[PDB]
Amino acid sequence: GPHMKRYNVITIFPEMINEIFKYGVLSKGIDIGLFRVNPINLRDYTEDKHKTVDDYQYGGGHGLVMKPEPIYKAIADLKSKKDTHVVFLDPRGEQFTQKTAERLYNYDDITFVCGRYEGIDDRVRELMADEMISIGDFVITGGELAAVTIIDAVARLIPGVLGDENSPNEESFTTGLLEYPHFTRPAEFMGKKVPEVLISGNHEEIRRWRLTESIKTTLQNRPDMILRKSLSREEEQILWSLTRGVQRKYNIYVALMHYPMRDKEGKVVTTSITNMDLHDISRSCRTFGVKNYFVVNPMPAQREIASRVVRHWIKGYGATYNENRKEAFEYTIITDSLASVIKSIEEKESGSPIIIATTARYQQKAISIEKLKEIADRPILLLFGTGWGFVDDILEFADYVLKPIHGVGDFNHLSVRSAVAIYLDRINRSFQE
Amino acid sequence: HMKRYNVITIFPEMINEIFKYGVLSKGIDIGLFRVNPINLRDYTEDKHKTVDDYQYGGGHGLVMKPEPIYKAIADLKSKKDTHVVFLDPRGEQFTQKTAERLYNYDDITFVCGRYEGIDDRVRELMADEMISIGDFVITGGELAAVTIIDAVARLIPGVLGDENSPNEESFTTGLLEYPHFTRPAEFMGKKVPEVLISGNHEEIRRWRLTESIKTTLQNRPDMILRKSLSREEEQILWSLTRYNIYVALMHYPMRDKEGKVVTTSITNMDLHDISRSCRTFGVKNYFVVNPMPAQREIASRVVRHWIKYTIITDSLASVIKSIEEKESGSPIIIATTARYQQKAISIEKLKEIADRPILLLFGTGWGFVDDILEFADYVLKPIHGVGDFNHLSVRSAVAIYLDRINRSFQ
Ligand SMILES: C[S@@+](CC[C@H](N)C(=O)[O-])C[C@H]1O[C@@H](n2cnc3c(N)ncnc32)[C@H](O)[C@@H]1O
Ligand SMILES: C[S@@+](CC[C@H](N)C(=O)[O-])C[C@H]1O[C@@H](n2cnc3c(N)ncnc32)[C@H](O)[C@@H]1O
Ligand SMILES: C[S@@+](CC[C@H](N)C(=O)[O-])C[C@H]1O[C@@H](n2cnc3c(N)ncnc32)[C@H](O)[C@@H]1O
Ligand SMILES: C[S@@+](CC[C@H](N)C(=O)[O-])C[C@H]1O[C@@H](n2cnc3c(N)ncnc32)[C@H](O)[C@@H]1O
Ligand SMILES: [Cl-]
Ligand SMILES: [Cl-]
Ligand SMILES: [Cl-]
Ligand SMILES: [Cl-]
Ligand SMILES: [Mg+2]
Ligand SMILES: [Mg+2]
Repeated sequence: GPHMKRYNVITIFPEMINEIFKYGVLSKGIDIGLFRVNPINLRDYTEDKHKTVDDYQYGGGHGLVMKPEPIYKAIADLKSKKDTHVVFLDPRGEQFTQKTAERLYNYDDITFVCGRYEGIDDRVRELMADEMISIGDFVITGGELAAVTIIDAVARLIPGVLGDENSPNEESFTTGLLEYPHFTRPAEFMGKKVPEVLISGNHEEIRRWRLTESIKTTLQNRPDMILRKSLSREEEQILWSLTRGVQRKYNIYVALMHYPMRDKEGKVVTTSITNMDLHDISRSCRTFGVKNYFVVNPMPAQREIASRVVRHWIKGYGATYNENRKEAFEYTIITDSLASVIKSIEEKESGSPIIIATTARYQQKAISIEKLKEIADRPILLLFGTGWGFVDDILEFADYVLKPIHGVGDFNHLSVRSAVAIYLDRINRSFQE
Repeated sequence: HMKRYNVITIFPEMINEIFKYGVLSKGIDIGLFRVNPINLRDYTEDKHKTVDDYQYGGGHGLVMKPEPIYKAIADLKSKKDTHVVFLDPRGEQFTQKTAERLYNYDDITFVCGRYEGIDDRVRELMADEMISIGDFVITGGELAAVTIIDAVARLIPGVLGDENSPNEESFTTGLLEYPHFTRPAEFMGKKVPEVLISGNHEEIRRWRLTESIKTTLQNRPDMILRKSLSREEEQILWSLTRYNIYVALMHYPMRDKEGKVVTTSITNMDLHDISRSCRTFGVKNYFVVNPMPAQREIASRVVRHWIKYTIITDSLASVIKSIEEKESGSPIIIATTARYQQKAISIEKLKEIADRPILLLFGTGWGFVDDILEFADYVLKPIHGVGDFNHLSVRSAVAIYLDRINRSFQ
């Protein structure tokens, strides 16, 4: 809103707060009137010779807890002068992050309540707190350092508090990423040279180098942040180049077969390749780290059609038209037979896959996906069918058959594309667990 | 052996002033530990005591120079073994586990940056590790250093007394702590829990453990999942923790590749494929939502032809009124997207808050514009697999989320 930002800090150590804000860029912001820090001496709101703000807690022992009355009066006094937003600093509160700093920025007046000893009588917290905030997943002796750290993080977002020396718009966490490294003179320090692109490169080379190192530092140190970052197309392509070739504990392959399938009467048939099975299943397989998606069809003309599609997205204009479809088709292989799939996997893994077929129908001795990680020290090949599904010969050749996907009731006639997506999600969630 | 914490900073007196207050200052006075601020400007050559300079690669951002920090750390190491921590957002997120690990050192040196940060060559040459105080940015490392020192020094035996014991605390236990109260017994009509006034020790212990588990479950459920619970703790949790679905496929307002708002055309297979997934998983109705009359006519012709439950309609508002008529109550509106949104929720969180019919919204094109995501009551966490690629078709996302919802009730 329209008022200068003001941060009131209720504390038994008000001069600790004053002293902290004499230093650094924030003290300059205070000096020229961009915000204000207002320490409130909690002992002022007492009426005994000891200026008592704490007492022995209920429940036994001699642990000390801050009393409700002084804190209540201190907050009531502020509210009597101005509207304020009341934050109790407490390990039980929201873990403070950059998103918290950006949210708290919108208030014009915030009051931070600092406890000491065991904590604060929870009645005045329930009565007066607008929220609780924790500075982190650890414990400190008092809220004072939590308060000034939050004030620092919030006040440095006030326009004009910072300037050229360090901008708040491109920074770790603010961007959803960890920042790239920084360097200054000299060009070489104890044999360690500043990256040459930063010395003699053009603007675009520098930007690309910085973006790459940021994504790399984030992937390596805080992969959890990658999952929460909405990556641009450029950032995604950098990420893929960094994860390419990383081996996981599990090597899963998917094959979509078109022979031998059943017709409506159970006779053996060869099916045509459905264009969307190429698109949809290649993207599911890539999402779940499948090592290769095999498209198996014994008819030369079907393979030629499918290979042309893949080439359009890998080497033709599709590669520019939709980069993530290219990325997914990079792992798709058009081939003629299950024997070819097995020999290809044997070449890639130096071991024969365990072959697992799929069906909507009941099969004796069918397994659940939990069995898969039991045996995932070897390559796993999941077989999916087309038409009316696999003939019985394939279900018997396979090493295992997965239990069918069911929901509620009898109807479970999913597209093969939906069945692939479900089984891969189940496998991924099982292995994480 | 007394613990020593050296802080390399351009503001040495800030460090000295901070440690005059509170229980930590008494611990310093009797020799339980010691904080030694190091003036980084003492390790400069010029008249201006220069510790920073403009960075390579453009602009006017200031970066801490490598040489002063190098000389400051080398000077310390020439006199005693020390463990060197660079304070940096890119480091290990500081937690109670971190504090307990750092406690084992007898001498730690904290390096505080200012402005854009520290020349990374001296970090590579001299850091033993990097530590971040949290997932946020502050103007300098000084407050991060003193906050870490506070957290570590208070685990030194004798620093704390009976005022507050460090053995049973939030995070140290893997849980959040129970509430605390002191005199008076009643404050503005609020009575202290009577068990704490007139209960026996076992009753007080049970109440505290239950409120702690209750608080942890409600505020930090992630902490519950990480904790190896006692048999008693797991029984308490159990006692604390002891649905019609609709699906709409929307074609406005969606992003195109450039992020502009568009209406998409119907994709024929979205009609058959998503129908079969909804029918498999007991969805009450599948709504196909498109504001263009010609697209609605196409969808109706595809459905009549495809067969030789699914409702073609014009707007989200029409879907909502339709469900309100069927269920005699408004649904909770849940949007889906591959992009993580703040406060997005899991399928497991959805099951716990679903006391009304649920409408799941699925997009087309390049997905929902942000305005839809903000209007929805909740947005689901994105589907992820290996974590570097999650561009699924809408048909596959429907299948996955419905299977997850089905399995959460099994
Ligand atoms: C030793 S703490 C008491 C913590 C409490 N016994 C617990 O375990 O949850 C004393 C005061 O320091 C502050 N404090 C300690 N850790 C904090 C954190 N992580 N976030 C915010 N404030 C904290 C609080 O204001 C608290 O009242
Ligand atoms: C259109 S379905 C044919 C359904 C046939 N009744 C069958 O054997 O599953 C084509 C392929 O999708 C997969 N599929 C479809 N529904 C499935 C389900 N409910 N459980 C497991 N796989 C399924 C199977 O791979 C099947 O070969
Ligand atoms: C404004 S920060 C520079 C941050 C850097 N530009 C970035 O975005 O990652 C200046 C100094 O404050 C300290 N600092 C800022 N945030 C920190 C954090 N989360 N953890 C530890 N130190 C931090 C660091 O010592 C840093 O060198
Ligand atoms: C083809 S996607 C649109 C583009 C998509 N937002 C992307 O970046 O990949 C069509 C719809 O499928 C759903 N969807 C696709 N991938 C998803 C994912 N990974 N997580 C959640 N929903 C997803 C969303 O409802 C989305 O609106
Ligand atoms: Cl004071
Ligand atoms: Cl074959
Ligand atoms: Cl100073
Ligand atoms: Cl989920
Ligand atoms: Mg920056
Ligand atoms: Mg405690």
